[PDB]
Amino acid sequence: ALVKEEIQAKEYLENLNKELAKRTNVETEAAWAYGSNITDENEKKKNEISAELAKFMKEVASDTTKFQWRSYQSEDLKRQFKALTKLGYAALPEDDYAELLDTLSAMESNFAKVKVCDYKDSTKCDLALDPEIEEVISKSRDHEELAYYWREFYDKAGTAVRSQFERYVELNTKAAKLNNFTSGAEAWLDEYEDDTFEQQLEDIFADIRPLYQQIHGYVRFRLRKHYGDAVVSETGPIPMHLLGNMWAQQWSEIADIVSPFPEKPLVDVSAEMEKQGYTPLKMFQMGDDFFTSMNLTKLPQDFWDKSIIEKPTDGRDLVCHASAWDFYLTDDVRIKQCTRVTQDQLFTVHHELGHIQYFLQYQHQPFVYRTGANPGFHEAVGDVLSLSVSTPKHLEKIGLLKDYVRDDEARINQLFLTALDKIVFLPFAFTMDKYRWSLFRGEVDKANWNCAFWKLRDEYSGIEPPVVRSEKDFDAPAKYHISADVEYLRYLVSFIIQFQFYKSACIKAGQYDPDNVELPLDNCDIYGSAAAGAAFHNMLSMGASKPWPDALEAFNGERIMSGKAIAEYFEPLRVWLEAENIKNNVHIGWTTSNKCVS
Ligand SMILES: *[C@@H]1O[C@H](CO)[C@@H](O[C@@H]2O[C@H](CO)[C@@H](O[C@@H]3O[C@H](CO[C@H]4O[C@H](CO)[C@@H](O)[C@H](O)[C@@H]4O)[C@@H](O)[C@H](O[C@H]4O[C@H](CO[C@@H]5O[C@H](CO)[C@@H](O)[C@H](O)[C@@H]5O)[C@@H](O)[C@H](O)[C@@H]4O)[C@@H]3O)[C@H](O)[C@H]2NC(C)=O)[C@H](O)[C@H]1NC(C)=O
Ligand SMILES: CCC[C@H](N[C@@H](C)C(=O)N1[C@H](C(=O)O)C[C@@H]2CCCC[C@@H]21)C(=O)O
Ligand SMILES: *[C@@H]1O[C@H](CO)[C@@H](O)[C@H](O)[C@H]1NC(C)=O
Ligand SMILES: *[C@@H]1O[C@H](CO)[C@@H](O)[C@H](O)[C@H]1NC(C)=O
Ligand SMILES: [Zn+2]
Repeated sequence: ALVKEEIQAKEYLENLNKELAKRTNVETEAAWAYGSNITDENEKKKNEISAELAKFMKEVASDTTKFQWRSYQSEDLKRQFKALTKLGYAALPEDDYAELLDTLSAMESNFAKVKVCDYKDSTKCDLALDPEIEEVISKSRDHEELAYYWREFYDKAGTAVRSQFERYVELNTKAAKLNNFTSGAEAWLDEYEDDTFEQQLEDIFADIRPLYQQIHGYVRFRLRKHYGDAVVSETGPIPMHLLGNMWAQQWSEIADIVSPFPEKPLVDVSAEMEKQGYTPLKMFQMGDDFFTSMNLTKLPQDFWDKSIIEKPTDGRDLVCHASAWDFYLTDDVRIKQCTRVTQDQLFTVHHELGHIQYFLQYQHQPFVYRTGANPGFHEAVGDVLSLSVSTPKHLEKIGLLKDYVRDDEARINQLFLTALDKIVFLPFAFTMDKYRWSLFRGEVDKANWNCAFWKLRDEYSGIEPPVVRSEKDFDAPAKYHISADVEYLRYLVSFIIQFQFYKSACIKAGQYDPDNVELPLDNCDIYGSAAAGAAFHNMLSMGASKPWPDALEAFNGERIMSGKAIAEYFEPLRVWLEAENIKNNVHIGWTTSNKCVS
């Protein structure tokens, strides 16, 4: 009978969760060792442990059918059982799973091992993306030099893994169907527990899209004045190599040439960080200080002992792309970041520490609940702090911003600088998964895979490659997350909901009042606010124990994902920019790109 069985089921889950945490610890350790030190030996070890865990998960999923779990009274027990039925890749036959793991490490290691030759020195060929190539992309205003590094990187990080990517799509699809999802798109979207999630994002994106078009138009106008009309046309997509980022996902590196008021201050604290002798250690300690100032959890000793916060100086290959790691015990959490002393890196440190805080907040939960309310929640945490860290208010407090006068023009500069990151990112992030969804769903023929990528980049972001590409190239895997099989929609969700969290935290902190000119949202600093921290504790401690609207409700009483807050933040910019584009007769929109030959 069911009453007795539900009691047995509760005991079953309690033991299984603890077992899963312990088994996952071992897989995570091997994954950490490989990421910190890429070798054929470590790859083999990582993949063999994963195969072992997958086999165990199959048995778990099989064992769930022995319990009448759908018949139970407890919503909590039913939720835990449902989590256990979701095998993902582990649903694949033994041999297929092994092949997928081999395909995945082939792609990630290719990306991590990319090296190009110096533009000026063809004998020096040890330039890696992080930091050598990214430094040129962020700093050079030599458009031909930029185009050279763009092509070299995309050819090596992208085109080189086409065959592996193709097999990955096939096996990803096979896995999704074994879990009875239509494709990997539906498998990813399942994490958001909402059958209208795509439509919701289309609706929010459509509301913010006109502001992006205005920013795009103004930036193109300003780039024409810098590079001339031979490099940048008035009516075409912007050549992406001029935007200060390898993937044109963030344009903040070219703020010095596109800022609304060039004679007024533009916040760039990298030089002052170097002048004050900042180190990666100091940056992480400052991050820790921010969290604890909000009455949140201090970084444990394991973090400091085990984390890698600087790029190793030996000859070894590693994944430098920053990440945060949960080892599923108590207080064993780590970051691996090839940290540099820059303003954007200070934000990246806080982003990564946001993941760590989430790990610590929910580590008391049963294993299946030791993850974000949804993937976007996990990405949002650290960005909420970075928003306040980025304010002139905060940067003055820590002595990184000196002799700053916050007049109307300086405010517009700062709002624009923020938008070059936050608004610009939105169409980018959407296209990363729109692309992969379309491949997963079988909506694009293999003969059209490359130009399908560039078509989306054109349609949504109005950017294009610096040189003509074709189906002989394969450019998508040149973005880390595409080579590394990391879902990207989490970041689109994050960039929307982080403003919901930020607005609410600022109101709680007494730092934002819409009717008070002295408390604007764009200058809110939540440092030292226990009240804002209390909201975070209430939400983060839940992990995935409840559907995400319940986690949002615990933060601020709301249950709906909304673009209201991000629009509210940027409203003063929207008003000024619409007027400025009209003042300057700025062309808005773009013709279809000629840069991908079918
Ligand atoms: C993805 O979707 C798949 C369907 O498209 C699904 O695959 C199905 O899973 C079913 C298991 O839930 C499975 O059903 C069993 O079928 C057995 C016979 O199947 C044969 O013939 C089929 C064609 O006629 C072939 O396709 C098969 O290959 C087989 O040759 C039955 O013998 C079996 O039965 C037993 O189990 C049920 C248990 O059900 C419950 O039992 C409790 C008792 O505790 C009851 O209280 C409760 O009410 C309920 O009845 C018993 O009722 C029964 O007495 C037997 O013990 C069972 O029906 C099905 O075969 C399979 N394939 C297909 C094509 O249907 C995947 O599972 C889905 N994947 C995921 C991850 O969800
Ligand atoms: C395995 C990928 C980890 C990922 N790594 C970071 C560096 C990352 O990829 N990104 C995303 C990116 O770099 O594409 C944007 C996101 C916005 C804040 C700064 C860095 C964040 C993460 O921590 O979410
Ligand atoms: C990297 O891994 C190799 C074996 O794969 C090991 O011998 C070596 O100690 C590791 N290097 C470092 C710097 O940890
Ligand atoms: C700090 O957090 C604890 C719970 O973690 C809470 O009880 C306490 O009230 C908080 N401190 C302040 C000053 O609010
Ligand atoms: Zn993240």
